[PDB]
Amino acid sequence: MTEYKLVVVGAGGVGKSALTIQLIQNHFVDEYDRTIEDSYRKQVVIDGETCLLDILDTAGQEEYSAMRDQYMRTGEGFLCVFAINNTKSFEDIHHYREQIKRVKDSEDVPMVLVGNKCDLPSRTVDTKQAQDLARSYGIPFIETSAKTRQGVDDAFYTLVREIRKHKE
Ligand SMILES: Nc1nc2c(ncn2[C@@H]2O[C@H](COP(=O)(O)OP(=O)(O)NP(=O)(O)O)[C@@H](O)[C@H]2O)c(=O)[nH]1
Ligand SMILES: [Mg+2]
Repeated sequence: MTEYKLVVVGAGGVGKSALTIQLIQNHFVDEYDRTIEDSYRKQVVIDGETCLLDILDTAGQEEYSAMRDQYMRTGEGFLCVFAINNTKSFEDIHHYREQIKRVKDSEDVPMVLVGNKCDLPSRTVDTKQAQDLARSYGIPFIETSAKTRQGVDDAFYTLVREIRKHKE
């Protein structure tokens, strides 16, 4: 039974924690408190093969880098998350992708681009613009909402498929 170490990266506030909790625990966190755990695990079936998802939820604050850059070497696939109502977080995708390629020392790292908060009306990042950037990187692009769970399973499952394709 194969285990996949998935790393969720992105700027502060894009919903890295909310996506991980919605996937693992099936509820949306917002106003109320929550217990910190960082490491989340789940058994899933993807394309008829049962596997274990080991998800690392990193912090967006760049002053805390001993938690994110340390585990960039251990991660097998990366969820690069921006929020569709946060132009700066979309711009920052380039910075996270370069940091990953530097640590992994590879041009073909399993990655999925994720535009979160697609339930909100205040969009400032066009879908076609993010599709164009993902095409430039050669990676899938998935729009998600941790609030409604739209696209959440697809984003993490697509990353696993990228990892499986890379391991051939
Ligand atoms: N409307 C909406 N709000 C969302 C969505 N995902 C997250 N949020 C909200 O956005 C805020 C930040 O979410 P959070 O998961 O803490 O973001 P983060 O990327 O883990 N932040 P950090 O980098 O500081 O750890 C919260 O108020 C959360 O409820 C979404 O899909 N839709
Ligand atoms: Mg968080």
